[PDB]
Amino acid sequence: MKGDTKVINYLNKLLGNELVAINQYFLHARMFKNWGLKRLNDVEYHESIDEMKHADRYIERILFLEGLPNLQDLGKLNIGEDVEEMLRSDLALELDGAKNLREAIGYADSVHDYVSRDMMIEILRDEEGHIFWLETELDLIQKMGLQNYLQAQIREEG
Amino acid sequence: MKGDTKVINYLNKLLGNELVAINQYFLHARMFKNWGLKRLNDVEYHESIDEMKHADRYIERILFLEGLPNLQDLGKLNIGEDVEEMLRSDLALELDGAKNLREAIGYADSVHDYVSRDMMIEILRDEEGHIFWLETELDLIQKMGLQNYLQAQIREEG
Amino acid sequence: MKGDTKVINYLNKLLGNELVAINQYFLHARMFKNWGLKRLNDVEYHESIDEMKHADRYIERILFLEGLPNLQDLGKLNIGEDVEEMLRSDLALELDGAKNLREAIGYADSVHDYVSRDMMIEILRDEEGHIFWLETELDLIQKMGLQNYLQAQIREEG
Amino acid sequence: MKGDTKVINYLNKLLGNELVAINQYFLHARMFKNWGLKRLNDVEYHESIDEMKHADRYIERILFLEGLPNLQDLGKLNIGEDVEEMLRSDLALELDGAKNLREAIGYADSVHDYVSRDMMIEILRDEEGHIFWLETELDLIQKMGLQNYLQAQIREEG
Amino acid sequence: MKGDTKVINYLNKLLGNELVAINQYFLHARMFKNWGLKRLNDVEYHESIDEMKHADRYIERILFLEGLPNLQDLGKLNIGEDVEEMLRSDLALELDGAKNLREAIGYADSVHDYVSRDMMIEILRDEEGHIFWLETELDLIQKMGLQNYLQAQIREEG
Amino acid sequence: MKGDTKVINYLNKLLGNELVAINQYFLHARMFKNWGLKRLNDVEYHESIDEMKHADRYIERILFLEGLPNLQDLGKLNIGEDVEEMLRSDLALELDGAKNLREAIGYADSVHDYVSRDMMIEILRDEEGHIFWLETELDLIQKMGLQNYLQAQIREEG
Amino acid sequence: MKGDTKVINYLNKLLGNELVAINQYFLHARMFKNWGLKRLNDVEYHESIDEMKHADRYIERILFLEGLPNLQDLGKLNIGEDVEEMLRSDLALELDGAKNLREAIGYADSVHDYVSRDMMIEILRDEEGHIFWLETELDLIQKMGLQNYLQAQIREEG
Repeated sequence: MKGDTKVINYLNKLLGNELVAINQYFLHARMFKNWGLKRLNDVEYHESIDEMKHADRYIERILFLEGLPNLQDLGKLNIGEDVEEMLRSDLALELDGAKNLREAIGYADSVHDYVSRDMMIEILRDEEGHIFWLETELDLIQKMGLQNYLQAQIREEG
Repeated sequence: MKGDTKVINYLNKLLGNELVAINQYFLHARMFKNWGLKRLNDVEYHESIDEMKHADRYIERILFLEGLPNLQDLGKLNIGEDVEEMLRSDLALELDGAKNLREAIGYADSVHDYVSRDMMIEILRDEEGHIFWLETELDLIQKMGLQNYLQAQIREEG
Repeated sequence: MKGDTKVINYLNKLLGNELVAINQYFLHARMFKNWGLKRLNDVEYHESIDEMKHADRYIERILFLEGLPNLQDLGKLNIGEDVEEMLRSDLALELDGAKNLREAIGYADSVHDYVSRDMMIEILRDEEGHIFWLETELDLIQKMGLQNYLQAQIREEG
Repeated sequence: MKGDTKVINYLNKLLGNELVAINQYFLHARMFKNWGLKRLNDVEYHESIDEMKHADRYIERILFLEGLPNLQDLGKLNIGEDVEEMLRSDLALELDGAKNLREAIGYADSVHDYVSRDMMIEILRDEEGHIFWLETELDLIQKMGLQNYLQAQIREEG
Repeated sequence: MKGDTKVINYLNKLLGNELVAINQYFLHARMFKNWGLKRLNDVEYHESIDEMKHADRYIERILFLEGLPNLQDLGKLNIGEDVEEMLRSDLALELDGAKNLREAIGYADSVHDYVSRDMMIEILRDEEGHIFWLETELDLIQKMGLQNYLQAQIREEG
Repeated sequence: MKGDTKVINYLNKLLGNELVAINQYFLHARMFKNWGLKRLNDVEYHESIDEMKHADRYIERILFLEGLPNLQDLGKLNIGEDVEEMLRSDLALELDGAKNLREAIGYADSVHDYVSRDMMIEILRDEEGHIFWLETELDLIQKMGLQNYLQAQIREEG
Repeated sequence: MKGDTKVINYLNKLLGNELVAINQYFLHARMFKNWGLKRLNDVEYHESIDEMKHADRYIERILFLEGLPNLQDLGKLNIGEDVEEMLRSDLALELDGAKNLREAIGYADSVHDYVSRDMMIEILRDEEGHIFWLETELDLIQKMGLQNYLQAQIREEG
C-alpha cells in the first residue's frame, strides 16, 4: 500500500536511530559483562534486543508502505569507557531519539497515517521507560557512590 | 444504632488522621519508587494501603453509629525532600496519631463503647508496629551511613 | 526527564479530580453498604479503587517529568443523601472530569507529549465506561421504580 | 448441480428475510444492552447469530444449485422504540417469515427438491421456537407488569 | 452521554461500510468454499466475522452517544466472478473504507472525542492488515500463476 | 588476558562480516515476509539471529583479549530485488566470509590461540551448513521452475 | 596403543601442573571458608575439582598411550596470605599452565596426535574461563574496594 514519501523518510531515519542503539547497547552490555557487572549486562542486553524489535517494526512498516529500508548507513556510536560515561551516552542517544520520534509522530498525524503514528507512540512509550531507568541509575551512582554502585551490579537481579 | 456523639467526633478526627497519612505515604512511596528505592516504595505503599483499611473501618463504624463521615477536610501533609526527612515526617505523623488514638480509646471506654474501643486498639497496635519499623530504619541510616542505606533499598525484600 | 510545565499543571489538576472522586466514591460505597445495597457497594467501591489507580498514574507521571504532585488541596465533595442523588452526583463529577481530560489530551498533543496523552486517553476510556454505567442505573431507577431498583441491589452480582 | 429456478428464487427470498432479521435482531440486542437489560441482550444477540446461520445455509444451498445469492437487496427493518414494541416487531417478522417458509417447503416438495425442503423444515422448527419465546415474553410483560419485567432482565440468565 | 452529532454521522457512515463488507466477504467466502478453495473460504469468512465485530463496536458507540444506528441502508456490493476479481473488489472496498476512517479519525480528534478516535484507529490498524493480505495474495497470483495459486488454496492452512 | 594483536584484528574483521550479514539477512527476511514467502522469511530470519550469535562470540572474545570491538564500520550490503538474486547475494557473502575465516583460523593456530581457533571453526561449520542450504535452494529454483519454487514457500515448514 | 614419547612427556608435565593447582586451589578454598568468604570458597573449591578432572584425563590418556603417569613429583605451591594475594597467585599459576598447554598442543599437532591435542584444547578452554574469572575478581577488588569486595563474598551466589 503506497505510503506517504516523507513518512517513509521519517521511518528510515528512526530505523537509523535504532541501528545505532542496537550496536551501542550490545557493546556496552558485553563491556559490562566483561567487567563482571552481571546486572547491567542483563538490562543493557535486553535494551539492545528491544531496539531490534523496534527496528523490525520500522522495517516491516516501510516495506508495507512500499519504501526501501535503509540498513546500510550507520550513524555515529558513542561508546563510553567507564560505567557512568556509558550510561550517560545511552541517555543522550535516547533523548535525541525521542526528539526525532516526536517530530515523526506529529507529521504522521498531519498526513493521516494514524497506523504509523500509533506504532511510533508505542515505541516512544518504550523509550521513555528506558530514559527513566537511565536517569535513576545515574542518580544512584551519585547517591550511593561508585564503589557501592558497582558492588550492586555483580549479581543478577531476578 | 445511634452512637455516642463524642465517640463519633473522635472517629472523624481519627479518620482525618488516616486521610492525611494515606496521601503522605502514597506520595512518599512513589517518590521512593522514582528514585529507584524499590524496597522503600514497597513498604511505604503498603503502609498507605493499611491506612486506607483503617479509614474504611472508621467510615463503616461512623455510618453504623449513624454519624456523618467527614472526608472533606484534609489536614496538613508534610512531604519530605530526602529519604531521612520523609521517614522522620512519617514518624512524627504516627506519633501524633497515636496520641489521638490513646485519647479516643480512653473516652470510648468511659461511655461503654467497647466495640469502638476494641477496633481502635487493633489500629493502635498496627501503628506501633509502623513506629517500630520507622525508628529502626532511621537508626540504620545513622549506623551504616546513608550511602550503604540507599544501596540496601534498591532491590525488593522478599 | 524535564516535562512541559503546563502539561504538569494539567496532570496536577486531573490528579486533584481523582482525589475528589476517590473520597466521594468511597463514602458513597460504604453508605450503600450500610443500607444493605450490596451490589451498589461492590461497584462503587471498585470505582473508588479504579480512581486510586488513575491517581497513581498521574503521580508517577508527574514525578517522572520532575514536577511536584499536589495531594494537599482537596476539591469539593458532593455527597448525596439517597441513592439517586448520589449516583447523579457521581455522574456530574465524571462529566466535569471528562471535560478537563479532553482539554489536557488536546494540549499534550500540541506540545508533543504523546506518552502523557496516551495515558490520559486510556483513563478517559475508563471514565466513559463509568459514565455509561451511571446513566444506565439512573434510567433503570426511573423505568422499574425505586422499590424494584433497591430490591435489585441487595444481593451481590458475581 | 443445476437446481429448480423457482426453488432458487424461494431460497433468495428466504435469504432476504434472514438478512432483515439479522440486522433487526442485532440492533434490538444492543439497544437492550445499552439499556442495561442483559438477559434480553443475550437472547436477542443469539437470535441474530442463529439467523446468520440460516442465511449461511441458504447461501451455500443456492451456490450448490448454481444460482446467485442476493445479499444486495435489504428489506424494511422495523426497529421498535421500547421493549414491548421491539419484541412485537420481532414477532411480526417471524410470523411473516414462517408464512414464506411454509410456501417454499410446499413448492420444494412439489418439484422433488427434498433436500432443500428438509433444510427449510429444520429452519422453520427453529423459528417456531423463537415465536414461542416471543409470545411468552410478551405475555409476561402484561402479567407481571413492565416494571417487574424490566427488573427481571438486568441480570444474565445462566 | 450525548455525543457530537457529526461524529455520530461518521460512525453511521463507517457502520455502513462495514455492512457492505460483511455481506461481500461472506458471499465471496462461500463462493470460494463452493469452488473447493478451502483456505480462501477460511480467511474470507473470518474477515466477514471481523467486520461484524467492527460493526458491533460502531453500533454500541453510537447508542452510547445517543444516536440512531442505521442498519437499513445498504451500499453497493461488488461481487466478483473469479478469484482475482473478487480479491481486487475486496481490496478496493478496504481502500475506500480506510479513506473514510482517516477522515473520521481527524474529525473526532478536532472535537475531542478521543475514545471514538481510539476505537477507529484500532479498526484502521485491522483494515491495513487485511489490505496487506490482499495485496500479497494478488501478487502471488501473478508470481506463481493462477493454476499453482488455486492448487495452494484447496487445503486448510493450519 | 592480553591477546595477540593480529588475532584481535582478525576477530574485528570477522565481526565486520557478521554485522553485514546480520543486516543483509534481516532485510532479506522481511522482504520475503512482505512477499508472503513465509518459509523463506523463517529461515532467513533465523540465519540473521545465528549471525548475531556469532557476532556476540567475537565481541566477547575481543573484550576478553583486551581489544576494542568495532561495531562502527559497516561494510557494503548487497540487497537483491528478487528471490534468486537475494539468495545468490547471501551465497556470495557466505563464500567471502568463509575465506576470511580460513585465513584467521590458520593465523590463530600459528600464534597458539587455540581457543580463538576452536571458536572460529565452530562458526565456519555453521556457515558451510548455510552455504549448503543456499546452494540447494538455488538449484531447486532451476529444477522446479520459479513458479513452483515460490509456491513451495508460502507455508511455514515445521 | 603406544604413543609418542615426547607427547607423553608433555602430558606428564601438564599433569604435574594440575597436581600443583589441585592442592593450591583446595587450600585457598578452605582458607576462604575459614574466613567466612562462602562465595569464594564455593568457586575455589569447584576449580580444585575441575583440575582433578583435568588430571584424570591426563592420567587415563598417559596409560592408554602406555606411558607412566607421574604423581610423585609435586611442584612448588604459592599459598597467599590474603585474598588478593591468593587470587593473583592462582592467576600466575593459570598463565604458566596455559603457556605449557599451548606448547604441548602445538607439538601434538606436529606428530599427528590429534586426539591428545583435542583433549588439551578443551582443557585450555576451561583454563581461559578460569583466567577470565580471576581477572574479573581482581579488577573488582580495586574498583569497589576491599571492604565492599569482602562483603560481597560472605553469602553463596546461587
